Amino acid sequence: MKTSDFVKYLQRMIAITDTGLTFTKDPFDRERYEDLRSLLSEMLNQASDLDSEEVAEVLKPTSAYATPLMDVRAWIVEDEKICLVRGQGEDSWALPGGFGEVGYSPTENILKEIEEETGFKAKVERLLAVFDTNRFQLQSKQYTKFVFGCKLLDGQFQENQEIADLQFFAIDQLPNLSEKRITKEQIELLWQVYQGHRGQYLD
Amino acid sequence: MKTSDFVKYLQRMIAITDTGLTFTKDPFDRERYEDLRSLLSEMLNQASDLDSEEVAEVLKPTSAYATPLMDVRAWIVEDEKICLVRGQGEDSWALPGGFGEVGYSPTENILKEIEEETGFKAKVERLLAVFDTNRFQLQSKQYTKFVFGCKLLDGQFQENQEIADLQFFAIDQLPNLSEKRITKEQIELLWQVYQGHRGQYLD
Repeated sequence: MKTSDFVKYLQRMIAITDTGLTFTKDPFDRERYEDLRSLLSEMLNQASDLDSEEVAEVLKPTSAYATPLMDVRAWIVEDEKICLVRGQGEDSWALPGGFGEVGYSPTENILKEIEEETGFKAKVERLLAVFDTNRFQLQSKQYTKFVFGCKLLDGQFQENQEIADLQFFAIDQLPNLSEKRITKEQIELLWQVYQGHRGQYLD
Repeated sequence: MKTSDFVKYLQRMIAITDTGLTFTKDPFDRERYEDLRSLLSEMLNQASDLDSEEVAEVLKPTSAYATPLMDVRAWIVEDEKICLVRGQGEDSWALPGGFGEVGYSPTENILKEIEEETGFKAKVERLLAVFDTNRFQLQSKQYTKFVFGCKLLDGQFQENQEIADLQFFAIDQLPNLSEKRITKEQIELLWQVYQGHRGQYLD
C-alpha cells in the first residue's frame, strides 16, 4: 500500500472520530474516540508505504475462535484489610479490575485498570489465582479471572464515571459483594494464597 | 511505519470499535463505529496480501467483548526432553495445546487438549508462564498463552486427524518450531522456570 492510500484511510477515520468527539453525549464513547484519535494521529505521523506481503505474514493465522473472556482483578492488602471499589450507581463492592483489553499484556491490563479506577500507580507482585467464573459465579458469559497481588504507589482516589468509592475492609467485615465479580469464597482462598498457606490457585 | 506497529494499531482499533458497538446507546455513535469498522476493513484489504477468505477470517467478529483470547499449552518433560507435536499438514512443531474452549476451566482445557492430541491422560502440576503473543509471536489476534507444567499418565500416542507425530526433544536439539504457537525463546524461558532457576513468567 502506498503512503497516499494510507493517508486517505487515516483521514477518513479521523473525520468520523472527530465527529464523535464533537457530538457524543456519553463519557465512555468520548473516551473511546479520544483513544482512537490519539492512535490515528500517531499513525498519520508515521504514514508510509506498507509491505503488504509482510503485513499478511504477521497477521496469520487469520482464523480465530471464541474463548472465555479475560477479566483482571487486583488484590491489594493494607493494614490487613483488602481494597474494594464500588461502581457508580451500584450498591456492591469488588476487587478493582475489569475486562482485559486488547493491546495490553496481562500485567499492563491490571495496572491500567488500577490507575483508571483507583487513581493510583501500582506494581504487580505476583499472580495469586486464575479463577473460572463457571465454578464460582456462573453467568451467561465465561471469564478467565486473573487475580494479581498488587501494591499501590503514588496517587489519590477520585470519584469518577466508573467508580463511586474505594475503601479497605477486614475479611471478617466484608461489605455487600458484587458476586459476579468476586465472591467471599474467592476472597478467602486469595487470603490463603497471599499469606503463603497454599499455592497459586488454578481452576 | 513498521509492519509490526501497523498490525498492533489495526488490532487495537478493531477492539475499540467493537467495544463501541457493544456498549454505545446512541444510534449516531453506533453508525460512527460501523463506519470506522468499514474503513478498517477497506484498509486491511489494501494493506495486506490476504485472500478474500483470510481477510473475512480477520474481520469476522469473534465475540461481543473484545479481550485477549485464551491459548493453552502443555510443558511435559521426560528424561530431560520436551514433548512436541506436529500437526497434520504441517512441517513444524509446538507444545501440545490450542485455544481455550468455552465450557471448560483453564486446567480442564489443557488436559482435554493433551488427551486429544497426545493420546494420554495427564496431571497439571503448575502454571509456568502466561505469555503475551503480541510480544513473542505477533499475529492478528492477541492471546494470553498459558503454559502449564504437566505430567503424562496412562495412554498411548496414535496419529490422528489433528496430529501427525509426537516426539521428545532435548532443550539444545529443538526442531523447526511453529512460531505462532511457541518460539525457541519461550521454550528456553520455560526450561529455566521448570528447573526452578527463576519464578513464574508473566507478561
